[PDB]
Amino acid sequence: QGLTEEQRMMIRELMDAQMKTFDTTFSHFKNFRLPGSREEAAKWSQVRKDLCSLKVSLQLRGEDGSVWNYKPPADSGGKEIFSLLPHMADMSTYMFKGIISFAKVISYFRDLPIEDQISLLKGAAFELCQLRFNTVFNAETGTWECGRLSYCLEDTFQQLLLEPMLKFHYMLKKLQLHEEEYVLMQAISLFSPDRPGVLQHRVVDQLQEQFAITLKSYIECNRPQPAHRFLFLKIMAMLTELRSINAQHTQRLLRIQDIHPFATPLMQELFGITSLTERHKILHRLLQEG
Ligand SMILES: CCOP(=O)(OCC)C(=Cc1cc(C(C)(C)C)c(O)c(C(C)(C)C)c1)P(=O)(OCC)OCC
Repeated sequence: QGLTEEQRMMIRELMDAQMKTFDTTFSHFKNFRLPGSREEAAKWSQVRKDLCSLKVSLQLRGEDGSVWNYKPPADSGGKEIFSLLPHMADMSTYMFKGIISFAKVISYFRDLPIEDQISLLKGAAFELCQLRFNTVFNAETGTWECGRLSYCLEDTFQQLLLEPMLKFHYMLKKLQLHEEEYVLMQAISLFSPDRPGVLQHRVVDQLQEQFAITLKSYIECNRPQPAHRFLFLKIMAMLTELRSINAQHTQRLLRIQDIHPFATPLMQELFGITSLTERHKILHRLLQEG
């Protein structure tokens, strides 16, 4: 090990939260939906760009051994480019509920004021959701293996690595991180002091730095040097790149939502779709429960 006692216990708590709130087999993801003027033309034309490189087919395995596969329609210029968004809204909403439950287990997060707990969740939800997706992603077949469900990227590796979120998943997977390293990335992402609407900048910054040092010292003392000499800094680089991709994808959601509303109420709150506690009643209730 080689970490202080505060540090070994800090990981213990994160790992615990991860264990209690991450459904790696997706056993409990049920009841989800499946497919069955000049100003506005530029809006639709930008949504096509927003959606075209994020297309997956869907595989769904049945208890009996049957397989249902779904290939999405090719872009014919109409509403058909939205066929998977209701299913994704349910998958992402299921994921965020787990992220919220993740944060509340953590003493340092729980000790923060409700309004700051909200702001931290609004800024980190996509990021922590995508870090969790990374651990079920298979880079050899381009597939997120989510228990009975599978999402495969449709062939069209050099054109894929153009979309920043897809390059991220490949780069991150290549690093071969430990469970403990993934969960530490989550904390560092969660306790970001310069999220919109955070009040206790000083406190959150102190907590983040405390988590980064634990990740830095975890790597020093659990990896053969100087092979992984810069793994910590690589991870920090990808956290920063992940903060940027979050913003881009949040703006994508809003453009799509503008012309084809589909976001769940929890998503509406998380991403600013229309008092910080009074404008986020679902989050507040989700945070005030046990
Ligand atoms: C705020 C961001 O929205 P969002 O959370 O939820 C939308 C319903 C988000 C969800 C998402 C993104 C990806 C990419 C980007 C890695 C391809 C996925 O592979 C997956 C699955 C479920 C297939 C694992 C889900 P979006 O980035 O990608 C849609 C595939 O949606 C933004 C428009």
